[PDB]
Amino acid sequence: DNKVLHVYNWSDYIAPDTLEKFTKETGIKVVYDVYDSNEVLEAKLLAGKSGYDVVVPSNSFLAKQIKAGVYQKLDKSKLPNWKNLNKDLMHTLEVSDPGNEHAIPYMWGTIGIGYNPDKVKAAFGDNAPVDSWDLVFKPENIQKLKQCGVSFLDSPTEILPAALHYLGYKPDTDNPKELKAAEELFLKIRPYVTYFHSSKYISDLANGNICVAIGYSGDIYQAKSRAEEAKNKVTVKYNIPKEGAGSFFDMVAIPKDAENTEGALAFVNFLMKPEIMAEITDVVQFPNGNAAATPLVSEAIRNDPGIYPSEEVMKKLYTFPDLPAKTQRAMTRSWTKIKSG
Repeated sequence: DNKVLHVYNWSDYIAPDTLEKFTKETGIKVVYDVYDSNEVLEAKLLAGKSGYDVVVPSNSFLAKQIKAGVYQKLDKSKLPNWKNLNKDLMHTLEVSDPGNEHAIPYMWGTIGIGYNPDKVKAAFGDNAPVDSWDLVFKPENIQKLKQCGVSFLDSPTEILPAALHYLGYKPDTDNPKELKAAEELFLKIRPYVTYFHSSKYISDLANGNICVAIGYSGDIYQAKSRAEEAKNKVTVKYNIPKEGAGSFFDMVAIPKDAENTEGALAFVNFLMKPEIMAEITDVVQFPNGNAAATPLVSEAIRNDPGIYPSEEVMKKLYTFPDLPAKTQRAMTRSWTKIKSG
């Protein structure tokens, strides 16, 4: 039945009327499921017959899934809105997806420091280095924050590179000694981490349950917004630290065994409509991959350096690599050890 579409996307990553408008235009109903990690999506895909027509991996995982033959090539004649994509971004994405054959950029962002300034001051003292990775990777520092709660993503492939970076190593290093050093750094700060989770931190941060979350940029902006709408006195801020940060890029793609491919292509095309993509960015506060959409984004969002960064900040951002299996395996092993008491 080409009038039903099964989508699996990140949580907190669409506008509340996006699907209603898609169905209104197309008559295609959408069953929409959400995840908060690449690993969950990855396991589904690799096992095969996932039951989804559209999924949204990060670009690091997309590159690997493409080589593994997970996705079908997009029929670009069914995607007239392709013209709206930022061509410069599409060029950089060619490394992961030669000829941009399988996917389009949905949204992207950074992994940095979300925090509650009042709670940090009370716990830390005046002038906490809230604009620096030293805030959390210096044991004496995170120790002061243990009091109001510090979270990190449950995402080894995105968090261990922050440790690597902090130690002065390349964030895409495969060197076993550097990787191990990253693990040792985390073990030192681990007693002061309240939890590792990739979505729970939005509510906790908005509600005042924690005072620092190392998380996805747009997520922290949503927490800020929820806080403001709650009128419950919680102030949330986000910094891309002075030293730089990792940047992830999420990509829409179509599993080879998609039951409906025609509808999936319709959905992908619908997402490249300028006003549709801009409305999404307004709500979830991650920049998108659509040059035609930028002008239609609210100016407080488009003009915010934590969402659309300046050229100078861009130069300090790194991407997450297509990982060799041995590195992934080492990272997984470290992450199990780190998460556990």
